[PDB]
Amino acid sequence: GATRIQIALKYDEKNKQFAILIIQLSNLSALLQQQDQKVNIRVAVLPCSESTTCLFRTRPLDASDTLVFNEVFWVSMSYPALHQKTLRVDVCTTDRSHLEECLGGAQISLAEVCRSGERSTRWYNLLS
Repeated sequence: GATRIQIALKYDEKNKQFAILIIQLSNLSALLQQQDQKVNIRVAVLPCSESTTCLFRTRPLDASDTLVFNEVFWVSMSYPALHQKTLRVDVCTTDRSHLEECLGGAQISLAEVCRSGERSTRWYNLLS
């Protein structure tokens, strides 16, 4: 009975880059009941020593119960660096006045992301 988000993670050891694929949102009606405005996913690889490279946001999309973003984000970083990180995701919306409000999110540990490159696809509940 919670809004869920599916995300795929992968680390490229040889090229030293981390890939974050924001796939889709499910049951968004649980948080955004007043469906009507734009929605986007705010993503952060914390701690982030520099906003330009470890803080992202997907493109805006009209609210819907099931929403597909299929947006990928990259971060050049070492494995030891990645291994200590936390991925923070939040679903936010903007009303006609340009006011933003984040309705819920989750903190995902990245300590299980494979240095060898295997891609992990999982669902996470976004709590309010």
